[PDB]
Amino acid sequence: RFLKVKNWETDVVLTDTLHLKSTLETGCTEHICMGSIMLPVRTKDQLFPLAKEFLDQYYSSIKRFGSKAHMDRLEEVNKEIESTSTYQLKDTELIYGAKHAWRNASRCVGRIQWSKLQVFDARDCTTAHGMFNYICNHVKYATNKGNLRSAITIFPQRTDGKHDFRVWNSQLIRYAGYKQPDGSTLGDPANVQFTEICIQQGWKAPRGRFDVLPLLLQANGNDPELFQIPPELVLEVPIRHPKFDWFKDLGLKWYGLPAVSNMLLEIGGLEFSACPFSGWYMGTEIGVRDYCDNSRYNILEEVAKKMDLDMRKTSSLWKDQALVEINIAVLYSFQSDKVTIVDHHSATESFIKHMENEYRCRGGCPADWVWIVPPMSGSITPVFHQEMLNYRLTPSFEYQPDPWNTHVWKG
Amino acid sequence: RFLKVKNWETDVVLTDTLHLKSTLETGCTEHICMGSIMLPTKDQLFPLAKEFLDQYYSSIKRFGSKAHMDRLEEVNKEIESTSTYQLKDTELIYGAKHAWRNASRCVGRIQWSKLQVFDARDCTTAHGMFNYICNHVKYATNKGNLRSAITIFPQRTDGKHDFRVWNSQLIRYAGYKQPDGSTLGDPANVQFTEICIQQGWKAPRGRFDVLPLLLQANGNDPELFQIPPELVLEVPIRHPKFDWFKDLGLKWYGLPAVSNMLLEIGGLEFSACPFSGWYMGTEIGVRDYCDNSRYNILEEVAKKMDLDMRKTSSLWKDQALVEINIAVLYSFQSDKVTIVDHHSATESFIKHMENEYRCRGGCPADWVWIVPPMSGSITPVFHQEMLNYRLTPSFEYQPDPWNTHVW
Ligand code: HEM
Ligand code: HEM
Ligand SMILES: Nc1cccc(C[C@H]2CNC[C@H]2OCCNCCc2cccc(F)c2)n1
Ligand SMILES: Nc1cccc(C[C@H]2CNC[C@H]2OCCNCCc2cccc(F)c2)n1
Ligand SMILES: C[C@H](O)[C@H](O)[C@H]1CNc2nc(N)[nH]c(=O)c2N1
Ligand SMILES: C[C@H](O)[C@H](O)[C@H]1CNc2nc(N)[nH]c(=O)c2N1
Ligand SMILES: [Zn+2]
Repeated sequence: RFLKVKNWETDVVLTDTLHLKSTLETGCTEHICMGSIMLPVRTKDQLFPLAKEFLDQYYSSIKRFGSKAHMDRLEEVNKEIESTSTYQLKDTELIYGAKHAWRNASRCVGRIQWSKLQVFDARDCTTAHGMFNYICNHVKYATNKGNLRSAITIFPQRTDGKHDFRVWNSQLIRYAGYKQPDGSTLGDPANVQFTEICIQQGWKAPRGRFDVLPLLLQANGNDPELFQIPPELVLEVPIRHPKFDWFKDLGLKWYGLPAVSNMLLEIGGLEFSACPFSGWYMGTEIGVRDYCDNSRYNILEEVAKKMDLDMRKTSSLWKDQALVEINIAVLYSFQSDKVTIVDHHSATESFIKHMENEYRCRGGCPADWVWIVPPMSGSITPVFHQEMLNYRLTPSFEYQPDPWNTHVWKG
Repeated sequence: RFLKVKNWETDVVLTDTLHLKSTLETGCTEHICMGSIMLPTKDQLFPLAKEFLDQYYSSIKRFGSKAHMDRLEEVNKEIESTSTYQLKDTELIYGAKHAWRNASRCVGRIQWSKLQVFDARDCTTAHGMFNYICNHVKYATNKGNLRSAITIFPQRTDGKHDFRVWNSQLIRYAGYKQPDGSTLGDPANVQFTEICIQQGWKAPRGRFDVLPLLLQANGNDPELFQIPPELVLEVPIRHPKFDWFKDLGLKWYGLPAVSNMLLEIGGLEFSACPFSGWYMGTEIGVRDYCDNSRYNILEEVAKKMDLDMRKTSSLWKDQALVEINIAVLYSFQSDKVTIVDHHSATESFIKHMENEYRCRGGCPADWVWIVPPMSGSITPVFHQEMLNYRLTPSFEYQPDPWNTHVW
């Protein structure tokens, strides 16, 4: 079977066969599309097929399908599963696996980069202090004094689900949020609940607008422990504008390293619940979402005030005007400080080239349009005009519940 | 079976049950989402008729009344005898309002119950269609104080006697290829513009020539007509800050009037049902003006603003985009032609969703189309989960007539 996608701007038509290898469900049916819904302990029984499918994929990728090495590995994994109820990946399979989870991540516009990922194997880690050390090394490596390098650190896999490794932070580097008695918020309102947990755990909060949060780290199902990332490891960029000299006086900054730490990595049926990964920013993530969402820093008004835009009617488009200015500021600031960043034009244009190459070499590229299209200037990026097919391939990154919701506290 | 949608900005959770009434297919499966694909007998008719009549009689609080059971038997006799049936005027109006109400891709649905329905089922010729259409254009335009309207031509019978408007919209601009390799006017309309030429239209060959109507009655060959220019309200585009903007020579028309869709009510098919509302500014400023395959004006505008066009990261495209859209809204407002900005329209749609959830149990919505083509996340719809499903009565796409028509 063959499915076609059309770019309505170029008339380029692509043919997808890769979707045939998808088994996991989308949330949609013949009667309902759930394409805009954000969120739509394995037996031995279910494990061996998952391992077999993965190893078949791995051995095919290295051009050794059906080889003696391939067959011996299947047998070895089979034996290990029946005897121990799980199995261990070879370093080569882990690296392949992690890269492919990124390749398969339908919500990621940056996947042109997928084959360049530094994988840190942290499966020998046993304690929270051990995790802290691994994470510091990742942050220093990935940061590279502003010449950002993509990286992932992989902690031990789930065993019985009672001994999970988890990074409780949603990202390795994020700013604290504090709810004031008067109902206003200081700092990042997205991080209020998490900030509150850190405080309870014993963090001494500076109570400012951009306090880098401590790491809250859980090894082997134990209660999580707090650690402060050395400040010299946390690269930050003060935000200024190339023409507007008052922009610096907004007192804005952001961190250079975007590093997702709350997702679950699935490889061959194995579950890695702590697998922090990092790339580099696309400008709109900060300038559009972090700064201008109503439920985030919410700076549109203050910026438009300072620009002296007509604010009495939405139809002056003051908000759109201030939006572009803030996003120019973000890109200018990062580039001036030599911290890697990509603008949404460049990133989407690269994504289209990647997607086309993937169709040609792989038979497809699963992509979630709702997430791929940037949150400003949608239709002046080429992805807006690109039909996309969204389906789930493994290896994969998945959401998992917040750990404060599920953790059994030991004391 | 009961489905929740969350707004991530407000935490408001709504519960959808209306989807369970849905019947037609989405294009998606459990294995694949097709959310971003643009185009994903007497025996058949009686169930469709019944489903419709049932919802009509329920809507007037007469479900299962003697009047309800009388109508179902009368329609059933009519289908049994004629293989089709005729809608009462009340049914037709209800059907048309509900097709709009059900249009998952339309952000302007807060207005759905204020629709003027022009019954043109007595029409027989292209001159007659032309008359109905001029009357629709003049009524809807209302000297710039636009009113929503639909004109409904006779329903499909055996399918070789279709009424069709060949135009995609009642009012559009011509497109011309030259030796240049370039396109003058609207590249979207090149093929149609050429069909007009081959059928006899003498073209001014300019950038903004209002196209003629090409009208097909009763499956006959279509005929050309020029809409009286005094009936076509157009707006010159100027900027409230940039005096040079006027010299780009830009204008647009005031009346958005889709004329190529098919209205289905109670299984009956209305292949010619032009309808019109009023513009959201982005349709013109972002899409018509800035799509690479449309007027594609970003380069010329950026140049007049003297921006640094050497690198994408200066956001010269994005700056110019905003200015073009400011000009569109300013021009329509100044000339007193109804228009809505994307902020106002999307705020209205959120309120409409809330009304629909509370009063109807849901609102089918296609997020990919509802979120505006600029500044997505600063509009509330970006943060609103939506469920997309097909309800009837409906507006549907149909084949372009030129590919289908037997000459
Ligand atoms: C190299 C530069 C990269 C860029 C510019 C980039 C860009 C993005 C953006 C803009 C998003 C959507 C974020 C949001 O709106 O919340 C995203 C999502 C995502 N990316 Fe990337 N990415 C990069 C590298 C990576 C890497 C290294 C990985 C993992 C190895 C990754 C995996 C993912 C995943 C799993 C998502 C989904 C996150 C979610 O659903 O919350 N990306 N990417
Ligand atoms: C009153 C003001 C209205 C506004 C502001 C409005 C807004 C819009 C917009 C922005 C679109 C997307 C157009 C595109 O991107 O191609 C759309 C699509 C649509 N609207 Fe409306 N609308 C209005 C009135 C109407 C009326 C009166 C009807 C029918 C009675 C209608 C039915 C539809 C349908 C069926 C579509 C999908 C068209 C397609 O798929 O090409 N709308 N609407
Ligand atoms: N440029 C890069 C590189 C790597 C990773 C990234 C994503 C990061 C950065 N900027 C946002 C964050 O992405 C992680 C947060 N994404 C939303 C998670 C979420 C919330 C609610 C519901 C739901 F389904 C999902 N960007
Ligand atoms: N404001 C209003 C009021 C009523 C109606 C409208 C839509 C009109 C105006 N502005 C665009 C036009 O909409 C009709 C064209 N829509 C896209 C048609 C299309 C083409 C290719 C593939 C595909 F799937 C669909 N706006
Ligand atoms: C409701 C809707 O699906 C939700 O707001 C999505 C839309 N698209 C997105 N796209 C990206 N990249 N990131 C997001 O957080 C979202 N949010
Ligand atoms: C491929 C993609 O579905 C296509 O470009 C869509 C996206 N969203 C849209 N949204 C609206 N309102 N109108 C459109 O024409 C489109 N085009
Ligand atoms: Zn879907």
